[PDB]
Amino acid sequence: GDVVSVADYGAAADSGEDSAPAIIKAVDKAKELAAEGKNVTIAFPKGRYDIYPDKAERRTLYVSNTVGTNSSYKDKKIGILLEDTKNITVDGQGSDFVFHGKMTTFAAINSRNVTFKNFSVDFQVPTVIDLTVEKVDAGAKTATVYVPEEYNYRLSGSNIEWYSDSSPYTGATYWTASNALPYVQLYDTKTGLTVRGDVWTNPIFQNVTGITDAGNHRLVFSYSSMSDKLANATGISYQMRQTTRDHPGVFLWKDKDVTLKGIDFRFLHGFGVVGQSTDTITMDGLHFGTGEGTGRSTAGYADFVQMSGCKGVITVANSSFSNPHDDPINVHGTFLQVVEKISDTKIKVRYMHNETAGFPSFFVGDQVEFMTKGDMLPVSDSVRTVTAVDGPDGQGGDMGAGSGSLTDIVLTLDSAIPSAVAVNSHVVENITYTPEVNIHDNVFKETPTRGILVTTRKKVTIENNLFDGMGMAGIYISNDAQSWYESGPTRDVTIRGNTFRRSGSDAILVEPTNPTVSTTDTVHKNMTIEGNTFYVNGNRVLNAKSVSDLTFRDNKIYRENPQVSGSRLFRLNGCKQVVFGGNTYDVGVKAGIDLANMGASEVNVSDDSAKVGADGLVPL
Ligand SMILES: OC[C@H]1O[C@H](O)[C@H](O)[C@@H](O)[C@H]1O
Repeated sequence: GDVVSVADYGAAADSGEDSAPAIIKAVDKAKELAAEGKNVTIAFPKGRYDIYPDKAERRTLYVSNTVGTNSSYKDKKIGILLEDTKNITVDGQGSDFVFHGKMTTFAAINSRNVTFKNFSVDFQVPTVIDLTVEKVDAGAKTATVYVPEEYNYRLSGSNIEWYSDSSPYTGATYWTASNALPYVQLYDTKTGLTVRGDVWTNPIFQNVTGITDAGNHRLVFSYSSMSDKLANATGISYQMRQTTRDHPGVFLWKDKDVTLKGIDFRFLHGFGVVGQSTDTITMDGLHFGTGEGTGRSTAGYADFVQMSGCKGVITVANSSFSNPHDDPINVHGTFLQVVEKISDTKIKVRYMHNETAGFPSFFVGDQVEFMTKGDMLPVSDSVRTVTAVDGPDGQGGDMGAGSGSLTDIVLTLDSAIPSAVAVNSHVVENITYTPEVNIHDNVFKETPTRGILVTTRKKVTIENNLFDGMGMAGIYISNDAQSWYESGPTRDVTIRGNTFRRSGSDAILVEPTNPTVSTTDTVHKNMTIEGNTFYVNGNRVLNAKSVSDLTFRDNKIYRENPQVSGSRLFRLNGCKQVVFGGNTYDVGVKAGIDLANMGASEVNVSDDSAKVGADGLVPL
């Protein structure tokens, strides 16, 4: 069909003009034709574009894993919004979008078959101030601080003030701030490794007797004392930020068959790409991170890809992540916990985490399973259909009769509930919103947190990925109704092809948060782990916890660096039907296995040179 262009409504490529009123005009046009039946392709004549929040769309939104029922941060601000429509494909043709203030960069709601392709995303003054410490001198107690061009500032002797550009409609400034920001993170520009440190103490901002400008973007900080940290500080990018997920980066809440291709995510404000209930998602050729031509150290405010409680097939292909303030991909759901039995067919359940609430997670016709929090094992034959939902609607409204608070939902099940269910004792899980997952040919580098996180009972493939500098657990498969309340239990996890290296901690770490371990029945069933090359410096390759019919074959392990401590490569807590079979353990590695709440009658190293309980240190 037809191809509408932003050019005709006021989008002037390379103008520094609010292109957001024009966008909102063109998206209306785009809906009219689509609703006639067409296949609109909103196109952006190539070049820069400025998008300010002033006249952007304002929507009330409770999003997963942001700020839950906070009333300050309810009404968000999308810049490119595809609400209730179909068959639209937004093509920036390689343009560089640059947003302003604090806003959601683009969203899609109540849509089916829309696509975003081929453009850049950045912010004019980033909301995460990354200062590098270039030199320091312990003598007269001074320091040097590189602050990139992107950040605007103004000094008043002992104190420093940061601010943003102004609002072209009011002449007013979008965010002001001072000295140390609440939370801070560290990436070593030289050694290239993200060693986080006490995120509440920023040694740049301690006893600062006076700040002077050395020109050329530098800064000379005077000091009273100067502790161990501030001295060794040479070459560390202290990435200052705040810990309020006030906006999602991208929002995709109730969509069907979206695609995100070829978007350079140079910076997002607020969070990452929140998908929150969506039948299928596909994410090719994305690049999260900045470049070395830039002086920026983080393209993440926190997460990058969040897929809270989605369906169909979540796909991440041919992409790339570098230095976030949270994980790259975390696919999951959310456990709500039963806080009342209104009938043998009617229950009230509650959003038990403060950062996740507000939106509805159950839809009439859906299917819920029940779960005992103790072992995090599912109640036998508890699976049920939902017949009426009385909750919030995620826009601050009512669904059905209502629930009376954004933290509670009221469900009615097709048949009476299994009798074992008890208030505050069992959590409930929406099993219909369970995404199959395919994560292939991506690269993740220098993250401080984990690499991937996937917790779903549909098929799970993680094939031919490169993990380098994973500062924590390379891959983490949790499932947890203790603290975080992120569902759920996995059932088909295959982890082929990948290459791990320079891991700071474990590589693969399955670890439900069940406080009662069970040695008769296990939380996760079925898992295969093969084709993989691993590079270790005396670390755990696998760290199971309540897995069954687990397999660790065909892999290869080498000592990273060209008698001893350093963990045995394998640790298993409460597992069944494990097998090992045909691996390649380098000389010097501790090719052994630690059991725990578990007996060696459950391991099959008959076809393998791993040792159950011994170091098994490989010789020449
Ligand atoms: O479980 C780790 C934790 O990591 C981040 O903080 C996310 O925001 C949470 O939703 C959770 O995924």
